[PDB]
Amino acid sequence: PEMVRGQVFDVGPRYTNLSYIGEGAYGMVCSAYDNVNKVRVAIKKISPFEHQTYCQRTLREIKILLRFRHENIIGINDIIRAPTIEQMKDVYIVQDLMETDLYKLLKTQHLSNDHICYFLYQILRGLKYIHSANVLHRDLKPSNLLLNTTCDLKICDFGLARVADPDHDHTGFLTEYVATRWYRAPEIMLNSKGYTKSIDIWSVGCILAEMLSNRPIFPGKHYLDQLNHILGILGSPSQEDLNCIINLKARNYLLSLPHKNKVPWNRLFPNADSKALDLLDKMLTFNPHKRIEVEQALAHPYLEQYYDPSDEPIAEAPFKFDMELDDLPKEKLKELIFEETARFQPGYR
Ligand SMILES: Nc1ncnc2c1ncn2[C@@H]1O[C@H](COP(=O)(O)OP(=O)(O)NP(=O)(O)O)[C@@H](O)[C@H]1O
Ligand SMILES: *[C@@H]1[C@@H](C(=O)OCc2ccccc2)C(=O)CC[C@]1(C)C(=O)OC
Repeated sequence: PEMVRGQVFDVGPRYTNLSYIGEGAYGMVCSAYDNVNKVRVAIKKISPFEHQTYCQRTLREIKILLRFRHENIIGINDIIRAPTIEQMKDVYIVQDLMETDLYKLLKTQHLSNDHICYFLYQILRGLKYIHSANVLHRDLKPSNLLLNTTCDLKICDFGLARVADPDHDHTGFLTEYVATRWYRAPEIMLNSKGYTKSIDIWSVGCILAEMLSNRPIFPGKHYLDQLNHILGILGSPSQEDLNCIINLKARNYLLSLPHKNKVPWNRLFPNADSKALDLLDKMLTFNPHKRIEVEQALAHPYLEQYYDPSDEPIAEAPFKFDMELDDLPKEKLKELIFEETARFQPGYR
């Protein structure tokens, strides 16, 4: 089997000519050539079966991305794994090949207002479809916004995605321990339940701010420092803001901090389009119930030159997982992953 940076990529003979792209905390991603369809592809290798939480990420990503079909959301073309469950140690997810991601782009390039506007439009267009299926992405960030040579944008990395159900869901804390928290909504760090579609809008606002300045707007080292970054710009929460914190210990924690004045957006972004800052203000609202919704954002004057609801599709029906996964042992999750990937095996019946 072909080898990339001393790592086995056992994907031949169909997929050949592998080249390292990059990696996240869980997967190593290569470009490859599909000799059957005669097209370029991306291939993500993950090795999750020794960790319950990694098994959760793999099963969630596979189940959701195989049900979604949208221009601004990455698709899964193929999945490779061993013919028996005992032999299955790695999973290879084959996707359309993109050229870069927004994290890498912002490291080398400053974006014009027209590019910012277009990227933001495509993010929200994809997010509109995700939310129309009653799904929360929960981990939006520059590194999982993929870009191609023609400036098309696709959202990827759905391992933390969940069906929205604030009143009856008990996900608890984001059991994610290796990746960045700079894009996480304040209520995530203050509460362990009741997450709504507004958490994704907060993330998009953080991404907008970073496109405006090429620097992350709230780059804390831990949740403690992270909250101080947020409050240092939004100012101390209002009385109504305090009423939306459910955890009384978290509310009493916020009450114990010194007072902080709000910083005007045009002090942070003095050269930015005023319409961009108006939309930014409505996305980075402390109170999730007052935060702008995805359809309202698409209709905001900042995005006027691209907004087109006739060409902003939605899901036919809200997505469902068909079971809860948080309490299953990793051995059971391994069986579910095997079953979910059997449709890509020869002889599936
Ligand atoms: N289809 C793709 N085409 C091109 N590059 C891709 C593709 N999928 C992923 N990448 C790159 O690979 C990186 C890692 O992918 P990702 O799906 O985020 O991996 P992960 O380890 O499972 N989760 P995370 O730690 O959140 O990044 C991305 O940030 C992109 O740079
Ligand atoms: C997109 C690309 C480009 O020229 O896009 C033109 C454009 C104008 C207005 C609105 C939207 C797009 C460019 O020059 C920068 C590279 C970029 C960002 C791209 O190729 O992404 C990888």
